[PDB]
Amino acid sequence: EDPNAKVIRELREEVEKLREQLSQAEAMKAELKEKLEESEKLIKELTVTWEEKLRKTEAIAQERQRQLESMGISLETSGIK
Amino acid sequence: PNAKVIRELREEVEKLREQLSQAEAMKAELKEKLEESEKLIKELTVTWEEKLRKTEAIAQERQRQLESMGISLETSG
Repeated sequence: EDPNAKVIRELREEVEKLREQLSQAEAMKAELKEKLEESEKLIKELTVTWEEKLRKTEAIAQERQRQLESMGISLETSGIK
Repeated sequence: PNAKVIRELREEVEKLREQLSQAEAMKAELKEKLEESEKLIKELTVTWEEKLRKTEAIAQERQRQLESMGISLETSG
């Protein structure tokens, strides 16, 4: 129990080290879950932002088409194609 | 003997190592999902920008058509 207590002690150090590393891991897991939440959130937001942008620009395109068409219509109501 | 308190200590070590291995695995998985998320934000930005570039190009083409008809209308009555 002198090179045998010396093994026991080492194993106690070992168990402690493992406890601390487990604590660390679980911490890191939580940190990552949170960062991930944040980036998924930002993805949803950016998507909404982009959708709205596209919809505006499409609205303008459509308006312009519509005017070109106004002209075409009042043009061939005069029989001209 | 009485020095078979050792056995139960390394039994404890084995339990802990396995708990740690699974945690580190879950952490690795989260790290990966996070990286995927960031890569994805970059991609979205690229594809949306491109979609918009195409849409704006069409809007503008149509604008030039209307300006061309404006010119054609002034060069009449």
